[PDB]
Amino acid sequence: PLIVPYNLPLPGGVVPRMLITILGTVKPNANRIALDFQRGNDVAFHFNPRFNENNRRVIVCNTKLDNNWGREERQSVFPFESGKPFKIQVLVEPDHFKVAVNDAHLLQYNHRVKKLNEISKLGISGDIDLTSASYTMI
Ligand SMILES: Cc1ccc(S[C@@H]2O[C@H](CO)[C@H](O)[C@H](n3cc(-c4cccc(F)c4)nn3)[C@H]2O)cc1
Repeated sequence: PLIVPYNLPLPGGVVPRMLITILGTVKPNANRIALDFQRGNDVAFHFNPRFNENNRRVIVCNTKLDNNWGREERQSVFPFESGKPFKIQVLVEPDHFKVAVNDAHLLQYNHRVKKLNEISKLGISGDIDLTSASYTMI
């Protein structure tokens, strides 16, 4: 029952072996969800499930620099379901964010923004009921 859009500060930025866990439930008839790992106004890693992009469900990932979106990376494996509870785990590895949903590996996103210690907040937005958002070291 956290309020969305939600800002999760990441004190001191991200570092390899930091694991972010998001628990929530997708709203009925959802259209979109987004996670935004932010470096100030820049978005180092945008993770964006789209439930109806031309009648397809797709995960779009990208980076926003100086207000410009870059090259999209797309994944048609789509583990989210309207009305149902999910877990997203984002593990920071040296060279990528590694994302698992409901305990199944989903995708990796190579670091475009390389000042990891400056990626010091995570925004969570879109068509979910947000249960919890936290981090720990593994
Ligand atoms: C040249 C051009 C034209 C169109 C577009 S479309 C754009 O694509 C981005 C990824 O490349 C990103 O998804 C962006 N976006 C989504 C949300 C968003 C906000 C609240 C909830 C949510 F679930 C998602 N905020 N910004 C979207 O507007 C991009 C480039």
